[PDB]
Amino acid sequence: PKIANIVINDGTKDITLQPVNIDREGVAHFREKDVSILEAIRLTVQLRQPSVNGNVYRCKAKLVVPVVEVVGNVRTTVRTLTETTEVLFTQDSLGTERQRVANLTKSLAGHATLMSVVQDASPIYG
Amino acid sequence: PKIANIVINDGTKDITLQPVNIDREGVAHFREKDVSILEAIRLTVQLRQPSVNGNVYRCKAKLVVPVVEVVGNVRTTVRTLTETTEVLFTQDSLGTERQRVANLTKSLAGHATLMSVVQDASPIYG
Amino acid sequence: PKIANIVINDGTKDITLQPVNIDREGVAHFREKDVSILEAIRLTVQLRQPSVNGNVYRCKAKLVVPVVEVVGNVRTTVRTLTETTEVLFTQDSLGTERQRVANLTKSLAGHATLMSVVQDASPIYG
Amino acid sequence: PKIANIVINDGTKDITLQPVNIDREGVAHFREKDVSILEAIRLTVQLRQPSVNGNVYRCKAKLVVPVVEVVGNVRTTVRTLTETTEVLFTQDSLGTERQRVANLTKSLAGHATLMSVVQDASPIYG
Amino acid sequence: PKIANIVINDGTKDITLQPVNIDREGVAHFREKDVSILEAIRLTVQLRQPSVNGNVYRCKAKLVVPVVEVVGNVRTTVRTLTETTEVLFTQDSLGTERQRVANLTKSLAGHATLMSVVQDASPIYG
Amino acid sequence: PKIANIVINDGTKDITLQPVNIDREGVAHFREKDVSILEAIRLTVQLRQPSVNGNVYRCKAKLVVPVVEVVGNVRTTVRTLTETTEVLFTQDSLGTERQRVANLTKSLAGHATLMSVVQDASPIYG
Repeated sequence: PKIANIVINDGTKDITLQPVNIDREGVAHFREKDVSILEAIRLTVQLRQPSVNGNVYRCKAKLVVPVVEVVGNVRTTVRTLTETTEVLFTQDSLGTERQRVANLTKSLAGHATLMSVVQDASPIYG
Repeated sequence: PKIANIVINDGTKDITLQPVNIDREGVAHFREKDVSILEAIRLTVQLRQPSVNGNVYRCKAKLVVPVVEVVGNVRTTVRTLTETTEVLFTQDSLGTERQRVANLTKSLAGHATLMSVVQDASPIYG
Repeated sequence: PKIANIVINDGTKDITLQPVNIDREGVAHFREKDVSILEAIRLTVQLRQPSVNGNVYRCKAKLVVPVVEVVGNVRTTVRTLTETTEVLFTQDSLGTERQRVANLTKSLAGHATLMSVVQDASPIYG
Repeated sequence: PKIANIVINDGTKDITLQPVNIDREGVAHFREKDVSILEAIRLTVQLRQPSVNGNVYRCKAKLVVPVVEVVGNVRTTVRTLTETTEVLFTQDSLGTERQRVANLTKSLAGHATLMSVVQDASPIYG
Repeated sequence: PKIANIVINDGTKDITLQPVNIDREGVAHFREKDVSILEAIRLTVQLRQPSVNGNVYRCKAKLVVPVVEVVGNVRTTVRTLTETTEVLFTQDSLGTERQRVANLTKSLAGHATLMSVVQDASPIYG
Repeated sequence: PKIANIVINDGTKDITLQPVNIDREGVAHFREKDVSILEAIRLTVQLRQPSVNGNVYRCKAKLVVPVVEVVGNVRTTVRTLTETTEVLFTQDSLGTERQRVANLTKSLAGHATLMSVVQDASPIYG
């Protein structure tokens, strides 16, 4: 779609990601609004078209959340938390099919057990 | 959490994923209920604990949606659509921090522009 | 002009081409709405601006119509028809001149004898 | 018994250990609630059933208490204290016998002189 | 920010620069309203992100004012006057800092002696 | 114009740049008044006259703002922000044309959207 602001919620507030750059490879880069450059969340979104000898589409979205702290009166990033979503579908795929995959991805990432896997750092077990 | 059914929505109906298997590596496998084995959606969820010489946690969730069609009176899978979510955080991370990441992942995967990137097979552009 | 749906007509039905990509070369890719990616009619429109040394604009528009028929159980494109319009004008050109040329292009592509050349596949002779 | 929060007391405050993992070896890992992963008290509880040749059950429970103090701006575990209970019983053992042993273990761990051995770090002599 | 008309004054009148597009590199192009292509004032604005290696932002803004001679139907660019402004700031810079820089740039560009350098085509001396 | 103090404003306070050097290349170096040499804002302004073969004047003005913070007991420049204006005009250019360009440069550097590009560090998109 037309590149624009992306407003996502972090559980407590709404965060606005402003368009920043577009690669030669087609990756759309974003960055958090009203926040220091070093500590701003950033998001990259690309979609590899299939090869001439391939038929596979790759939609990759990487989100990065830094944590900056003041070390020796110098703001530095102690740790970053990353999340990568790759959706992959074939050139002969039907619109209904990839719409199903989109909605499954949504429900999956919103499902309480999956969220708890990351919140509590506990694999699923038995 | 305790392994259980995972109920996710595909935009039109609710789909129930029943527990199936648990690897030696700790991966929880699931499969769609009331549907043929070959055409059933399946979901794997694991959380790599950090190494003894590392401090990095990897929570990986792969969802697979097959499309089966009858080819020569033999049901075969023409194409599969895949989605992989990897959340990655450090051993010294705070609970509030990884909760923020969980909710950001949710809002991201529900955001209309991101969903449209896959529904319409159109990168973000400018 | 702004990027939006291009609705054209094939003499019987109106085909809606949705904006799908903006190339790194500046090419606006459109794809037929409500049709599988393989069998959709696609349209590319770019305006190559002149070099630092030159003063020549090239406006290129390629329409591609595929013919998809089912081979066994596999939908396959048997053949394709292609149309390419290319308009060249200089930087010292007047708007009124460019407009005159655009109208001539329209009148030409609507003219009975040229349409007959393509329909009947017989050139102008005798 | 069912897997659930284990609430124990340190003489002053009740620490709630939440169920976090069930190992591939059968180990139930618990982690202290509302505390950073690094500084949380953790408890592991497993019941190793006997081999095909043998008839000996081992019930192992390891409690680990870390001591985390801030070094500069970095929270670090200075030292740890560990407690390991291991109960062995045979397959021909009676429930009443096993229960007698469990009660003896409780009475023993509550006994003033053993608690004094660990608190005062002085063994039994003279 | 959001692409829109840019109105700037030339000391005698207000000149409206309408947006044209934004190319693959990220440069936003503007063209003077209601004037021929050949003789229209042009403005380009980009904010080049730092590489993965570097941490340097480059904000580039180029203004181009042509002087055209028209004799009959012969239209030729006799000369051009151009001005290009580059602002460089680091990834860890403060919004306060680059706001001071923006205001200093505005003050310099308005300063009587800096303007006299260009108006009178003489350097600073005496 | 004559060489003298250049007084510019940073939106809050007026910084006085005193004439400090005239380069062998013709560059007028200015330095911030009442500030240590290391932490002073400095400004260079030169008018490169055309070659014997050419007819192109270059007017270059570089402002450098350092950010000095105390590291231990040693004052050190953490980072710097730089702005470079470069105006090009030909020898056949009219004074009125050069003046028009200077005023456009002023209006441009004062314009809200460009100031916002540098302040908010977000380019023009959508």
